Amino acid sequence: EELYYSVEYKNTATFNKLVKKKSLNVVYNIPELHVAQIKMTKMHANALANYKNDIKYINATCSTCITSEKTIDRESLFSRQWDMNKITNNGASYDDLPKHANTKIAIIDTGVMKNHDDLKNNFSTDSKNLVPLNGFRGTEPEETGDVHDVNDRKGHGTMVSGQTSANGKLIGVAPNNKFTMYRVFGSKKTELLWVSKAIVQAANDGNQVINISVGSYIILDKNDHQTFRKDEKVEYDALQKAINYAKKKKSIVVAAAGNDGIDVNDKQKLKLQREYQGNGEVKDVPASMDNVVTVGSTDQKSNLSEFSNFGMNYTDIAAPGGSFAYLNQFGVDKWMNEGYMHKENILTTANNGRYIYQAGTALATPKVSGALALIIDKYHLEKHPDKAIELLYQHGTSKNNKPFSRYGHGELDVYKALNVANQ
Ligand SMILES: [Ca+2]
Ligand SMILES: [Ca+2]
Ligand SMILES: [Ca+2]
Repeated sequence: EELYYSVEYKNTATFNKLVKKKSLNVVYNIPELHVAQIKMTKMHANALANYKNDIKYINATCSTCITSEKTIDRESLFSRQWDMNKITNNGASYDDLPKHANTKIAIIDTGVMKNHDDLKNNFSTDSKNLVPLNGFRGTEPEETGDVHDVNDRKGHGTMVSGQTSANGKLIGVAPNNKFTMYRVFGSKKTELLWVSKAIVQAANDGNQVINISVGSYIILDKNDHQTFRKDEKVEYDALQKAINYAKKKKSIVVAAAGNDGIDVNDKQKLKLQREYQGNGEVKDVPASMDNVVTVGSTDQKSNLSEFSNFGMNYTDIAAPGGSFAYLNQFGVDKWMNEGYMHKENILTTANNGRYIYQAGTALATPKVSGALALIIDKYHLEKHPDKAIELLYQHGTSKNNKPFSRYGHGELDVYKALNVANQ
C-alpha cells in the first residue's frame, strides 16, 4: 500500500530529474519552499532517503495533527455586536477609519460565501483555491482543483471573513478593506503543506496582512538529524519558512492561539494533545512560530476565554473571541431558552447567507488582522510593517495591567490605535 510522504528537496532541477527517473507520484509541490508531497510505498520512501544529494528530509505526512474547527449551529435572532463595542469605544472609532482603505487582508481558511450581502463588496477576485484535485489524501472526488473555487463547504471561513470585513447588517473591524480568501479545506481535513502554499500565495498576491485562524499540534524532534524521520519536521520547516517568506515580502502573519485552554509552557499538557510519549516535543503551530502575531481570546468580561491557550513567550495580544462558560455551566436548555448566546458568543456571517453565534480563538484573530490593516492605512506604514506591529502593541492595546503571560501586550483597542495623533 502507498502512503503520503512530505519531502524537502535541495534543488528544483535535480529534484525534477529525480522525479522523472523514479516516476515519483508527486501529489503537491511548493517550489518556493523546496517541498513536495509524494505518494509511495514505505520501502520506496526509505530508498528515496538515500539520495543525500537531492533530498534533505522525508517524513510521513501527519494524519491526526490538525485540530478540528467549530461551525456547529447550536441563529435566528440578530443581537448587537458586544465584541466590536469592546474594541471600538462603543462604535466611536468607526468615525476614525482611514479614508483610503488600501490594505488587503488575506484569510487562509475553509473558503467564503462570496455573495453574502455583508461580504460581497469587500471580496477580492484574487481569491484562490489551494485544495488539490481529489482533496485530502485523494478522498474528495468532487474537488476539481479549480483555482477559482473558494466556495465555503464547512462554514468557518465565512465566519472569520465577517470579523475582518462585514459591511452591512454586521460590521467587521475593517469594513472598507478588501479581503482575499485562500481556501485550504474541502469538506474534510486540511494539510499543513496546503496552508504553507497558501501563505506563499497570499504574500505573492500583495496581501500585507495574512490571517490564519486555524492551528495544529505538530511533533518535532530537533535531536534527530536523520533524513528519513519519525517526526513532522518537513511540515514544521515548511510552515516556518512560508511565514518568513511572507515577512520577506512585507506581509504580517497573524495566527490564532490554540483552543484547548493550555499553558503552552506546560510540556506535559502539550504532549497530551497528540498522546505523544516520544523524545521530541509537541508544538502549537503556527501560533508559536517566529514572526507570528499570536492572538489569544477574551470573553465579554475582558477575561481570557476558558478555551484560549496562553503562555509566556507565546501570547502577543488578545481580542474578544467569546466563551461557553454559561453553556458548560447550565446546559444547553437553560443557556438557550434564556439567551446566554447573546452575551457570551460572537455574532458573525454564516455560509447560509445569514448569521451564526460562535466562539473561539478563530474569531478573535481576525479582529487583530483587521486592526493591522487599519493601522497600516491610517499611518501609511506599507513600507514598514514592523512599525504597524509595534504600533498595534504600544497603542492598539488597552492598559489594564493584564498579565503578559495570558494577554501579551493587552486586549485589542481599535479606538486607541486610530487616535495616536490625539494627545
Ligand atoms: Ca509585498
Ligand atoms: Ca516561539
Ligand atoms: Ca508570536
